[PDB]
Amino acid sequence: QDPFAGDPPRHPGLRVNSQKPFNAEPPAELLAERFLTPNELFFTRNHLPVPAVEPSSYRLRVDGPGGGTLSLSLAELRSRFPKHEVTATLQCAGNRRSEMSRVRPVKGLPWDIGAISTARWGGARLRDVLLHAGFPEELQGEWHVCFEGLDADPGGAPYGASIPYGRALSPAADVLLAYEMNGTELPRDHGFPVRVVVPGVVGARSVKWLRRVAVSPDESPSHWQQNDNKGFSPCVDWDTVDYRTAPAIQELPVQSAVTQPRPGAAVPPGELTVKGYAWSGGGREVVRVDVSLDGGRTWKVARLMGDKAPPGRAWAWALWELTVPVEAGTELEIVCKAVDSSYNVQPDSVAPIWNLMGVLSTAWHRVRVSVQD
Amino acid sequence: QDPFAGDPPRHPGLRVNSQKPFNAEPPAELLAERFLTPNELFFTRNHLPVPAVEPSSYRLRVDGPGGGTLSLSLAELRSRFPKHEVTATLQCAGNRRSEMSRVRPVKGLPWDIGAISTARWGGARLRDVLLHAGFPEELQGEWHVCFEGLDADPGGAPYGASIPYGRALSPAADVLLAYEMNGTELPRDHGFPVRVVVPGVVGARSVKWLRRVAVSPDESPSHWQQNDNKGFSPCVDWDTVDYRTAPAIQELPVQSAVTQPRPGAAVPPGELTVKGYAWSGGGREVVRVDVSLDGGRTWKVARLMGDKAPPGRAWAWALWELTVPVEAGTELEIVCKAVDSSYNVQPDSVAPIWNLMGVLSTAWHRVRVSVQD
Ligand SMILES: Nc1nc2c(c(=O)[nH]1)N[C@H]1C(S)=C(S)[C@@H](COP(=O)(O)O)O[C@H]1N2
Ligand SMILES: Nc1nc2c(c(=O)[nH]1)N[C@H]1C(S)=C(S)[C@@H](COP(=O)(O)O)O[C@H]1N2
Ligand SMILES: [Mo]
Ligand SMILES: [Mo]
Repeated sequence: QDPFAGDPPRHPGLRVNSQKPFNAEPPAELLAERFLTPNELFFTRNHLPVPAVEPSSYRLRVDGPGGGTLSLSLAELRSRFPKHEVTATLQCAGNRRSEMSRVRPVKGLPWDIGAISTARWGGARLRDVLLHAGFPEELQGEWHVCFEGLDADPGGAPYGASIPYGRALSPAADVLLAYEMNGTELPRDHGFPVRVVVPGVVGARSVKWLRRVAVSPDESPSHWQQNDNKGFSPCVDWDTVDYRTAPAIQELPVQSAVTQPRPGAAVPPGELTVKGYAWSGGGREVVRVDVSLDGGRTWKVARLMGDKAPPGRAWAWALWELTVPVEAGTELEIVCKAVDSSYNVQPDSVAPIWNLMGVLSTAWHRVRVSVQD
Repeated sequence: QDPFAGDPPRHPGLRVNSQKPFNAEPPAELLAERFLTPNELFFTRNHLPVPAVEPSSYRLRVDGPGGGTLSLSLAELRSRFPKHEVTATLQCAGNRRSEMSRVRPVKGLPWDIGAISTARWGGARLRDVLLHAGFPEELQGEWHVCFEGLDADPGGAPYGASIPYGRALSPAADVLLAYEMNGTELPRDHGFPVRVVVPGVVGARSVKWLRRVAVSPDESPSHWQQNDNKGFSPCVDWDTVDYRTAPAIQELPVQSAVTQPRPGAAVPPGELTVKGYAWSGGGREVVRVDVSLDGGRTWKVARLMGDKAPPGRAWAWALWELTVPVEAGTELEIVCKAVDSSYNVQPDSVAPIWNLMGVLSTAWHRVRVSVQD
């Protein structure tokens, strides 16, 4: 009996890197076509079989401050708390892992530039759910909100992750228990019926198929939170790694990639429209994207599309374009790099940011194309 | 009559880049000797003559919500609000400007690696001063707290800067109206009797010789806030610059430099202790410093000294060291790079981050030395 037999069907055009469990990204030519990634193209990252959930018997378990347990149905989650909408980009820590393997092979799913997508999410504020359970605005010291998914190891251990309590309770942090995605109910692959969405934070923490929410003095003790998605020095390998030396990724650094044109393409002479995305963690706005055609020697400023968000709440990626003249029979190396609102920047090369897990791959994206005659 | 005749005397050992107005950094061999920079060595950045202030007639003007003005004496500032202490690093946007001129000359003071220092500051919380003036915890929309110094242009325009209202009112942001520095009253060069200290934010906003605090729907309209300390694309020069296209620097990106040994030094064979500082903006902790001896090809992890701060409140730099073996008659190129709590990193080279103002210089610091026989 195959544990994945009950997995949902998917859109045919996806770049699949794993069938069981299912991991896929949209083609790069469609990735940044729209500001909001259609649900069918939104990248999918699963560690386990997809839970099959009967909507009416579903209960979200929320542990209260004193040890008691609140049990919430989907209907109650919909009706008791004012629905809030947050447009937010999820990026996997493993995004662009494949460029890291080009330096030296790494463990992990070989993501290209598409382990990132954007949706308008709708649901209960996590803040409101915790206050209803009885928690105060503020706990003394460093507390965490731990989540468990309905998906578990063969031995019983569920997918688990956590965020700091401060972020959970913050109105401005926009943390949702989402049951809607781009205006329709959550797809199975994306957490039906309920997922956490943590804006400005690595995808790992946005726990799908939510079964439990608990408040703890410690972060999630799940092996996913303890052993994955941490960043190490380039000198560290599997025989020397000590998971305690690096913190769980929460906010991600500034990131950008070229979606148009594609590597190895032949483009017509005259004008070329270069397109891509840019994004940064922690609600930090993209203030600028620089684009080079000559391998990063000279730069021009891209046009940033779409609308400004409030300060500290730039949860959604900025899409960018730049139309440039191109000469017949030349070689272009197209490079992009982004600058965020704290003026963080992307580093020149991959090797100095290499790590055994292939996470945190934010060096300049480089695309080599030729111009036709 | 010389406008600077009344300026305070300074410690003899400083690397002075401007006498009038006075701008100087501590020697690099003393810069990171102590976690807390002695007041006499703390870097000094003045745009103007230093105000001469009679303590007893000094009044801080605070505009209230409705148009009225609260006037505070130094004694009242000391007695009415509970003294709070914040250890915080100030870094000038112009820090390491000189490395940028090596690519292509820039305007600005030619700072080396020392336009940064750390002190334990003591004073009134700005939060408490604003609440006492009558302001609420929260204003609707994007509001700013504008500061003016006692120092002014020959034409009358005072040094001015601002921070967002949200940061001013936040308990955790630790914004002070400081009258103490490393346990003694504020030195004249450092803002006597009162300065703003804005932790995790560029030095520009920590307004010295404070005369006025006002709340505004707009940021400071001073030419310093509008025309300086903004970051542009490397393609921008003085004939194309449009100050409206880049935001005033608030939080700074991750930064680090080698203080020991010094460029061109001859060091003994056997063991070499490399020392430096690392720091990041926005209360983001330094989670790691990587050190290279071979120009950034291979890296080792430094020891981070000193104590952990609360999450999101790492206002003070991390000092680091690494003892390595060195072979007689070899050349070393010593490189350091830091990683912060959002996993932001420093870029490889200066040219791609070059800008006409020479600000935001955070590429890897490189120090070339030789090992004796
Ligand atoms: N229950 C559960 N939640 C989960 C995962 C999972 O395997 N199980 N994967 C996580 C990781 S690592 C990522 S990157 C995001 C991806 O979400 P998406 O599939 O909606 O893009 O979901 C996170 N939430
Ligand atoms: N009134 C006033 N405040 C000021 C300045 C100034 O010229 N006048 N310089 C600013 C800048 S650009 C910097 S980097 C810091 C430096 O503070 P320090 O001299 O205590 O290091 O002060 C800031 N506050
Ligand atoms: Mo992920
Ligand atoms: Mo400055």
